[PDB]
Amino acid sequence: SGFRKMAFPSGKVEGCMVQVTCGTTTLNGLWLDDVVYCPRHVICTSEDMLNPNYEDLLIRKSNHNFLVQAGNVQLRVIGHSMQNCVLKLKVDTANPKTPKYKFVRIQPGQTFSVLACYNGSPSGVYQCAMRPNFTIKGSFLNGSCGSVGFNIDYDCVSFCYMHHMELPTGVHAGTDLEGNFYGPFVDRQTAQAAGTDTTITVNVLAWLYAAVINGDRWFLNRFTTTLNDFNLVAMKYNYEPLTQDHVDILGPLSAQTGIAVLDMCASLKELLQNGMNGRTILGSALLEDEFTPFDVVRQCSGVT
Amino acid sequence: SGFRKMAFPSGKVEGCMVQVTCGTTTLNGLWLDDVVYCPRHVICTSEDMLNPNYEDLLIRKSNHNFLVQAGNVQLRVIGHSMQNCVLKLKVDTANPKTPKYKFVRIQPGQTFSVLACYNGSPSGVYQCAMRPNFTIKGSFLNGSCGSVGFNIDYDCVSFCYMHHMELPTGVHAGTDLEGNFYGPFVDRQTAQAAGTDTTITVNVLAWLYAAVINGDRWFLNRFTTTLNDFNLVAMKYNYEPLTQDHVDILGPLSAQTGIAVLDMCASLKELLQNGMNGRTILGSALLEDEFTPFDVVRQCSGVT
Ligand SMILES: O=C(Cc1cccc(Cl)c1)Nc1cccnc1
Ligand SMILES: O=C(Cc1cccc(Cl)c1)Nc1cccnc1
Repeated sequence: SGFRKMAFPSGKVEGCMVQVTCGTTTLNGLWLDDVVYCPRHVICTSEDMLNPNYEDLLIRKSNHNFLVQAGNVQLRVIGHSMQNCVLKLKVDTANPKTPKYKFVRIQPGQTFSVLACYNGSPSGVYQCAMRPNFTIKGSFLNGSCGSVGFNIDYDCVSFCYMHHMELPTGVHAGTDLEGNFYGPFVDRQTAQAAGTDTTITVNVLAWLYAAVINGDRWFLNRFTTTLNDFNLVAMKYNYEPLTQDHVDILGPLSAQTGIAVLDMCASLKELLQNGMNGRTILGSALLEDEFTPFDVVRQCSGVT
Repeated sequence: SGFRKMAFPSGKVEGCMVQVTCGTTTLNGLWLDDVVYCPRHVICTSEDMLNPNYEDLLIRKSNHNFLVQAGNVQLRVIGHSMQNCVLKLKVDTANPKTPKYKFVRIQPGQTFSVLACYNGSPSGVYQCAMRPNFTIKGSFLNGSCGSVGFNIDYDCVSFCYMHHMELPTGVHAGTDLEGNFYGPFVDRQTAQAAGTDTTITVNVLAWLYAAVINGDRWFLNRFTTTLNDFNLVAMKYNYEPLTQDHVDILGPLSAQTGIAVLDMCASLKELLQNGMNGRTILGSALLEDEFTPFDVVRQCSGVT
């Protein structure tokens, strides 16, 4: 009973957070095995951020310039390299708390948990989605740049995001753990605008199935639609087009509820056209799009 | 930048979760020092839940009937006692991962994080509030009954909730860690209804201050009000009456934004009377009441 925006338990990731300082810049790092990963802008002063030449700025840096502290104990840096927009600092000690892990590059629409940190210390955990414009709507302040996003499959942590930047509009940009930015963003103090933040249709449908499973059924209509008809309405409302791959992934939710995917599409089409009329679904007055179909199954089945 | 429903990092609590089984009933327990705390209904069969006499059912139970497993290793039970609606199982081993902790009984309107668990294993973490009717709107399934709610002050975990029950309406009830239910609920399979779930006014005001700090300012009006005038409108909209104690706690947010508390009350009064007109505040189409003034300060300042 009930449906919440739920994050993964963060303990396995808390055990990896470290503080990285270079000169007067401090941010967070992720310590896995004998490597600490952190945004490469740790080498920059605020002046350097205007137009940084990272390869050039890195020539002035040695292993001993990167101060890495895990808890209140200093780690010895024995190597450093730049991979895209991240630095990899080789330390002389493997993190004893390194969980089983993978580095994954997620697609827009995928959700993940963020462990927001400051000075290598966790402040909180929340659930995010990679937006269709490749920004995330997080909660980050100056100093949060070490922070990572991740998913867990039983005991394996798949790290998918490292936070680098806030856009002038207050939305967030970052990279995967190979240092490649999501979207077209660059790690420079230059104005960068985000594209259309469309609604993740397959996730809204998943959340309407979660609503039916939890008893919120008022929005179920007497209609059906087709993918093409639904998509004409999705386009008009800045929703992502729905494909047969999305219909396929919704199959288990359709099976569990007995509501055909296209019938749920027709109920969504009526909600878009009629609005909520002051009503709520799962305590929300808007259509929630940051639960994937897998998230709904996981939460509704009690996966640990 | 950004404002999210954020939970506390859960690692310190994950280190305390255990599985407790008695007969054919399995739920979660909280292992702190050499004591495991769990709902007393672990001793009941589904038939026993209709009208349980817990003292009588406990006479048929010995230490060896309580099976406690931490990870995949069994703990030896050397004592057991009932305190209100919880059992305290004394084990022969202190939990090596016991954090600094306190047991606190929270007031309605207070928020906390929940680490939802099944079979002593964490499934996820989310943020809750103790509702004014002493229910919580969680996300819990059968088997989640060990699960706890907590707050953290730097390194000390204050446990405030243990989950026991879902009401026929799908809202949740539980106890503090001394086993006293919040509200009038009893641990029995008998229909129990909840009272009015009013809106936590001081938390909505805190969230409107978070919205102004994060750039969402459209709702700021040219008016002010008084506590008595505001409360006439709060009563009409099923909002909790605002007191001078609530105004006092909002002082830091008023100081940080330069918006007098009563002016923010007048902006809230207009939102109640006019509605949102299809607009959003912090990505919500309703007024959010599960952030306390302390939560807003903590999140907006990056407390770790
Ligand atoms: O955005 C930055 C610093 C920065 C400036 C320019 C480029 C880069 Cl890569 C980083 N810090 C921050 C503040 C608030 C929330 N998230 C991040
Ligand atoms: O409510 C119960 C079992 C129960 C029945 C009657 C009394 C008591 Cl104390 C417990 N389990 C559950 C299921 C879904 C969500 N939260 C809890």
